[PDB]
Amino acid sequence: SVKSEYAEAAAVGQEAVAVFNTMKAAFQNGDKEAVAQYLARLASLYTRHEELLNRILEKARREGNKEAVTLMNEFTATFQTGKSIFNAMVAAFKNGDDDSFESYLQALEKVTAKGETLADQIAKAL
Repeated sequence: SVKSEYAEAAAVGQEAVAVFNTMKAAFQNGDKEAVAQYLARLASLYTRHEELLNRILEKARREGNKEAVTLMNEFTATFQTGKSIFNAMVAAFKNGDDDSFESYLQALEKVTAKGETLADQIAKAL
């Protein structure tokens, strides 16, 4: 089964949600020095999670588990959307563009919330 690997990856996703939430508070309360620290931490988490998730997908394929593959592909689509928005948010922050940063923040909050729910549905199904 992929349960061990799924839980390992889910803990990384849980950290990304918590870090995102604190980063939002820092940005909207004017602590931009702190925002940069949280963006760097999120870059690590997105990198770690991407690689673990792709390995779970590949393991579900090696195990011949159609149900698992389907669910992990669905999670991947939402996960990779977030990673792309995150990359654009980092670029906006580098350029001092608060308007773009806030738009990307709102988009990422909704994508991460949807992924969080999806991750719950996957945990119940494995």
